[PDB]
Amino acid sequence: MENLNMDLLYMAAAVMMGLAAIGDAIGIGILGGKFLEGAARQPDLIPLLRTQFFIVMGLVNAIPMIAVGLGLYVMFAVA
Repeated sequence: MENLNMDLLYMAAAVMMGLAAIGDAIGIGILGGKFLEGAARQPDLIPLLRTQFFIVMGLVNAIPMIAVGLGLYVMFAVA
């Protein structure tokens, strides 16, 4: 089992990664929300905090998506 067991082990890894990654990717995600009130200090940063946020939104989902994304592609590549 060169492509039967490895998958398992990997899973533990990838899976693990997704967690951590999610964490960070979240740190920002939640930040975007914790920024609203923050930027609230300046009414000249309403369309900004939002703009920067939105991006952070996708990028945040790009951290894991790209993380597990690659991992998968690889797995399906050699398995």
